[PDB]
Amino acid sequence: GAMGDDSMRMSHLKVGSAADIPINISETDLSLLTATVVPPSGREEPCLLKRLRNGHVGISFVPKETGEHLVHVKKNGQHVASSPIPVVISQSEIGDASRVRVSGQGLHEGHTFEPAEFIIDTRDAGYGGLSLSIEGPSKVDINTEDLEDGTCRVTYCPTEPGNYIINIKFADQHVPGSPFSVKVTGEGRVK
Repeated sequence: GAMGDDSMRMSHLKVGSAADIPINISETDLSLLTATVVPPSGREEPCLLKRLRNGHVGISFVPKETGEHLVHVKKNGQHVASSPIPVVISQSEIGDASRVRVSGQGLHEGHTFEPAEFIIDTRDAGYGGLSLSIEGPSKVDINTEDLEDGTCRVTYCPTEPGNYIINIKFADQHVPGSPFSVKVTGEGRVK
């Protein structure tokens, strides 16, 4: 319209995304352990350590090129007997959004005064990064939670009722099924 308009309000969040690589299978403690990757570029970067759902220990990280990367795992600053560990990266592991999956009720239905939840699964997509934007009649508080199964839970609490749109983007590409429209019901506020 020629008179102008505000359109719709928005809120946003970003999360780092990686596959889980199990290493040095034993009763190792997580507090005195550290881990890094050396890429084929020759520029060392740190890894995220994890105790995975089956009880085994592993790493996760984002590669910056294709080809052989070396993981180096350390106890008290000294390298472990398994190191270095080679991992070979293909171009399909760098940021293929077509491989990303999602689930949960917050992609379809919601409420005002109770938060709506949904899960993102990048384990089957390799490595990259998830950027997320919720749009609608008002601003929303977005929160996140990493799960022991290797997936990410996302939550939000919308102030006004109506229809909200959720955008799911991985490595600068919008993922399958997105944009998600979400019907939010509510009242004028109650105890």
